Amino acid sequence: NKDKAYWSAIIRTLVAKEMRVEPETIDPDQKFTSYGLDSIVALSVSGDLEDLTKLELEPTLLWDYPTINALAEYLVSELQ
Repeated sequence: NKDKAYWSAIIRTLVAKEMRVEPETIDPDQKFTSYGLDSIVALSVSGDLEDLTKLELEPTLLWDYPTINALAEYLVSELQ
């Protein structure tokens, strides 16, 4: 069941917890930086995703794939 929607829900949860807001308030297609996400948060989120996926994931992936859904798409690709 680990499709794009699965990873999108996980990433949204991680981002919302770091930003201290409810996940429903975050648009998964909006650029991370347009709602204030910074480098400390990018490191937190990518590191947590490493813990969950066993992948090596640089914090700059949140620049390269700059929305929740874009990052989810990347994870699916890496794990397929």
